[PDB]
Order: sequence, then structure tokens, then C-alpha cells
Amino acid sequence: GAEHLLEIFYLLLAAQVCAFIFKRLNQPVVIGEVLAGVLVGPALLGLVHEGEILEFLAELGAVFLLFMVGLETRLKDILAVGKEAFLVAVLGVALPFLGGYLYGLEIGFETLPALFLGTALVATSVGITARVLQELGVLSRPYSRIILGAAVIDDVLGLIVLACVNGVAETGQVEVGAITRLIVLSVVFVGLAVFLSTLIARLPLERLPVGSPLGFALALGVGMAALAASIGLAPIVGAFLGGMLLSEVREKYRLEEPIFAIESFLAPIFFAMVGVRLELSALASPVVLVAGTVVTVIAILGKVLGGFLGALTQGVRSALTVGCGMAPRGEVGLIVAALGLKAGAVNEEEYAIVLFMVVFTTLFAPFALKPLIAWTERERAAKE
Amino acid sequence: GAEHLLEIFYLLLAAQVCAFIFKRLNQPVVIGEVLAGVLVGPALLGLVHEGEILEFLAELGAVFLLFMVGLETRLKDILAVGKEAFLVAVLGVALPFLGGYLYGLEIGFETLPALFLGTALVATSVGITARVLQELGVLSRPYSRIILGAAVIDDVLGLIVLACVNGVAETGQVEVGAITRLIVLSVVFVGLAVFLSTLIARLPLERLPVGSPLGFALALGVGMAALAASIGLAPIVGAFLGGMLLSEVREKYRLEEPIFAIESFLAPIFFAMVGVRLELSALASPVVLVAGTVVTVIAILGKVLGGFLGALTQGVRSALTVGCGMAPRGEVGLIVAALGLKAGAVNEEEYAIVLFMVVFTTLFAPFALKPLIAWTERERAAKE
Ligand SMILES: [Zn+2]
Ligand SMILES: [Zn+2]
Ligand SMILES: [Zn+2]
Ligand SMILES: [Zn+2]
Repeated sequence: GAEHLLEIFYLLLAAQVCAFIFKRLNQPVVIGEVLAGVLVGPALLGLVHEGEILEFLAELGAVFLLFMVGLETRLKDILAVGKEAFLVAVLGVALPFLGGYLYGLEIGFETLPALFLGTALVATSVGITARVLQELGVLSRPYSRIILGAAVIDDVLGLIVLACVNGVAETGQVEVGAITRLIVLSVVFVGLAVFLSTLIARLPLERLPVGSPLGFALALGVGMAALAASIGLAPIVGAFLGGMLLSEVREKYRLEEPIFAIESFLAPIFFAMVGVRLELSALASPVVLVAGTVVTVIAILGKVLGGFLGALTQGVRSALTVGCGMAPRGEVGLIVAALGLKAGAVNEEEYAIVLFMVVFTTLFAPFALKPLIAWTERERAAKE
Repeated sequence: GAEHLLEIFYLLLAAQVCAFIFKRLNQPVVIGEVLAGVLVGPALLGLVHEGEILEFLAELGAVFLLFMVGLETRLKDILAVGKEAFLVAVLGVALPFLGGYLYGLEIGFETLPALFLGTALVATSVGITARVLQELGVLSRPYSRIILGAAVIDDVLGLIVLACVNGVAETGQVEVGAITRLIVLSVVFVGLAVFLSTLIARLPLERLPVGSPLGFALALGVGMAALAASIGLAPIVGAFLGGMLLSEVREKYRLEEPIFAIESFLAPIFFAMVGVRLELSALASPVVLVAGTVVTVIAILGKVLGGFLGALTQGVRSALTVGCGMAPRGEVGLIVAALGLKAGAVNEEEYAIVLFMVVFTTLFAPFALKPLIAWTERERAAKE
């Protein structure tokens, strides 16, 4: 009870300070937050441990980050680049998967673990990316919108991939009905969201028996997350979509600011808690470091190239920035790794090898992403 | 995982609607929120159940409510009526306790349960009261400040009373050292808070390695709660105090608004969750309803009179409004009731009898409190 108030305190103070240290280095804040979680977490101070409660708070954090982003992101905006979104997504799943599975077959990983390698390489944590794009006030740009939309598609794709894989881990075949069911639930949910959001501005909440337009927004957001999560998608997606629903009425209701407040309350906990859940396996470990480094380069190159190719339309400058913005694996890669360990599909060694790369990718990606944003905005002025 | 997103959704929608129903009846919103928790909770819909997570979120809600109130409440303000605060507090514990214990001896309650009756009658849930005082934009008035300060004292008093009682439940004597230790920890913590807050404006956070004045505030608030809770006080108090620390720098940092946002996110969950945790014992029950009604009148009259007498200085009009604002027992009475059941100190019958009165007091009090506020402000204009 005071356990959790204490822990939350630690997370907040560490995250505030680490954010200060990283702000003063012209480096993005997200890294500070994650490192704060590593700082106070098991790895170093052991002040903060993994709690069902701390994990859920972290979840809400990710949610509000994405609700915030969708609030400033309209359908017209993402659709108008939706083809590059789609392409970036599909290539982003295809390329590091094959690379993953192939590289698994070569070290000596068996068919099922190798499949899990490709699986982990498929994942994408737009939470982190979003945090950066938000910081540099860039959420409006084309590459950021392609990143968002493509991320949304990338989620349904990744879910199908994991459904297939857990399927072959449990019985050995892929339950086709389950797959198609997920595809239908996903497509219907997303399309229903989109439809709903071409109708939001036309109907101000006024006749709704709600007590405040904000309270309405919070429900039509947390609820969107919940819905997404019940279908089998990441809550972050329900969140983003819920944001889009209300983005054509955002300014009209003074929503941008109080949502931004909540986000900048819970998001640090989310990123910190990502840092909390990173393990000391890459410490004094060999095959882990070697195979890990290789699978890491395969991961980054897979994502970055998929992105570069899908949105090559906007010219190289944007294309890497999308690709690079698809790199980090964060809480997602962590999750796939955990499920991999549980169902007896991955040794603690192969788990160390995957964890190494979700850690390195999570760290590396937002570094490279910052100058890439500058090197794209400087070039956008010479054609402005 | 989607369990908790779902539940939270239900709580939010019900609370928004119930708030709408109660707003349209010129009745305070808190009642709507609690009833929403009763609506969706075990008692009716069983959509939302008690979760360790939902309980903790509820806690944070109460915290932010009180951080919010302390942010708009300075030391000078409470001190300048601190004697009525003190008096109101001590009488507020003394009078319903004796009434409680005496009335226990008369029904047939044994010494230990009767002591628990007086105990429950001692409790006070300023959370609810604060929610009302906030709604009617009255947090600045004298009676509201006496209510707050007196509530703070009332907390240390109640803690000492419960320490004594759990003491006689466990061994049969009162561990004197434990008591005095609590008194010292409490006095030192509160005084240290006060001292700290005469020094806050003089030192803007600027030289602190914090990433934002708001993030600082959130830490110096959740942390204050945590501290309070480790000493053995309600987190609500750490919260309020933390608010006061930053109230002499509130406007300077644009804190009032984002804190108000978070409060009006989590507070409904808190009040709803109070409603969730109310049991169907007073349903088709006799001795429960009788003895419950009596102990309820004793509860209300005890609190209201204590308040009336402590702050009689400000004239009858304010005096009842303080007294009445001390009436509700909410999450506190609920807590004392639970601990009473656990340590084998109270039968399910006597528990029904206490629960009946925490429920009726919690409901009744904010009703009477609204016209009492009007009937005090109308009279304050004829001497304005
Ligand atoms: Zn716990
Ligand atoms: Zn812990
Ligand atoms: Zn749970
Ligand atoms: Zn439940």
C-alpha cells in the first residue's frame, strides 16, 4: 500500500532527474526515462520491483501517450499517406522476420525457436518513437504520420504472426479459423473506428448524458483501448484510434492540454517500467553478446530497410526517418520474449539473445532518430 | 489485463452519467460517483469487482483530490483559524467515540466491540467533503479551511485511537511506547511539512536537476503521500500537505490546471470504488436496520456537534457547515469496519450495523452540506 506509493515516487524522481541529465545532453528524454527504470529497478538499486499494479499503470501511460498523439492526428492526414503506411508495415514485418528465421536456422536454433526469432524481429514499439516525435513537436509531419498508420497496420500483422506461432508451439499446426477470425475482428474494429471518426464533429456530445466533454473523452479512449485489448490487439492502438475519433473536435473542447497533462504524468512510469523489466543476462555473457549483436544488426537493418522502401515516395531523407522510427522493440519485443520463454519455445540462452536486441534496439533507435529528424527538416526548408 | 481496462471504462462511464443525473438535480456530484460504483459494482451489475489495482487507482484519486486542495490552501490560511481547527478535531473524535462506546454497551455489544463502535464513529472522510467544497468553488472560505485543518488533526487522533484499539484486540493492553512513537512521528512529520512550506517560494526549483516544475510537483506530492502512509497516516494527508508546500508557488508554475486535470481523472474512480465496496447487508435485515439507524443518528449528531462547538467562533451558520462537513465516514469508516471484522473483534451483525452507518453518513452528509453552504453565503452577504 505504501509499497506502491513509494515505488511510484522512486520511478517519478528518477525519471525527472534522468530526463534532466538527458535534456542537458541534447538527447531525447525517453532514454532518460527508461534508464531511470534501469537505475531504480532490479538491475541496480532494487528500490522498484515489478508489480501487477506498476505494470498496469505503465499500460495506462502508453495508452495516454497514444491517445494524445491521435488527438493531434486526423484520418485525412494518415490516409493521404496510407499507401506508404501500408507498404512500410508489411515490409516491416516481412523483412526482419525472414532475416530472423534464417539467422536462427544458421546458429543452430531449431525451427520453432527460429520462428520465434523472426517473431521478435517483427515487433515494433511505436510508444517510444511517438514519445520522441512528440518531444520535437513533429507529430504533424508526413513521416510521423506514416510511422503512426504503418504502426497500426504493423500491429495487426504482428498479432497474426504471433497467433500462427503460438499455434505451432501448442499443437504443431496453424488453426486457420482462429487466424481468419483475428483478421476479421481487426479489420472490422479498425474500419468501425474510422467510420465513427468521420461522424464525431457532426455530433457534439451535448445531448449525451455525460457530465463533461473531457470525461467523455477519457471514457471514449480508455474504452477504445479496452476494446482493442479484448480483440487481441495492443491497447496502444485502441488509444490512438480513440484519439483520432476526437481529433476533429479536439480544439473545440480544450482536450489537447488536460490529456497532455495525464500523458506527462503516466508515460514516464511506462518508460521507466520498461527499464525496470530489463535483465542482467548480457552481463558477463559470450554467445549472448555475439549472436545478440548479429541478430541486433539484422533487426535494425530489417526494420529500417522495410521503412525506407515502403515510404521511399517521400524521398530518402524521410524514408530512413520512418525506417529508423520502426526500429525500437521496447515493451512489445519484451512481451514476445516472455511468451517465448513460457510456452517452452526458447532457452534462457536464446532469450538472452533476444532480450539483448530488444534492449539495444530500444536504446539505439531514438538516438539515430533525432539527427535524422533534423537532417530531414533542414532539407525540407531548401524546398520550402 | 483487458479485465482492468474494461472495469475502469465501466467506472468512468457510469460515473460520467451518474454525475449528469445528479448535476441536473442541483445535487452534488460525489453522490453520483459513489452511486455509479454501487450501480456497476457487486450490488447491482457486477461488471466491476474489487481489484488490488482498482483499489490503488482509487487511492491515487483521493491523493490528487487533496493535493489539488492543498495547492489552493496556504499555511497562513489554516493557521489563522487553526485553533478552531484543533478544537473541531478533538471534539470530533471525543464526542462520537463516547456516544459510540456507550451505545455499544447498551445494545449488548461487549467492551471490545463497543470500543470498535466508538472507533468507527471517530472516523472522518474529508475526501468526499473536499470534493463538494471544490465543486461549489468554496475551498477559500473559512469553514472549508477549518474543515481541512481540523481534518488533518482528526487523522492523527483517529490513528492513535485505532492504535490503542488494535492494541487491546491483540494482547489486551495498550502498548504505550507504540502510541507515543506514533504521536512523535506524526507531530514531527506535520511540523516538518509546515516548515518546509514556509521555505518553498524562496527557492524556485530551477537549480534542481528535475526535468519540469510539474514533474517536480508530482513527485513532491505522491512522495508526501507515501511518507504519510509509511508513518501510518492516510495518504490523503501527505497529499494535502504536499499541496500546501507548493501553494505559495502554485500560480507561478501553472500547477492548478494540470493537477486539476489529473484529479478530475482519478477522483471519480476513487468515489466510484467507494460505492463498489458497499455490501447488501442492510437488505432484508432487521436488528441491522434498527441499531444501525440509532448508531447513525449518534454518528451524525456526534460529528456535527463536535464541529458546531469547535468552530462556533465563526457563528452558527459556519459552525454547522463545519460540523456537517465532518459527518461522512466513507473509505475510512469502511476501512475501520474491515479491520474490525478481520482481527475477530466484530460479528457480521455488528459489522452490518457499522456499515449501515458509514453508508448512510456517506450519503446523507453531502446532501445537507449544500444548502448549508448557501445558507451561510447568503448570510455572509448581509454582513459584506
Ligand atoms: Zn500490492
Ligand atoms: Zn516493491
Ligand atoms: Zn489483475
Ligand atoms: Zn473484474
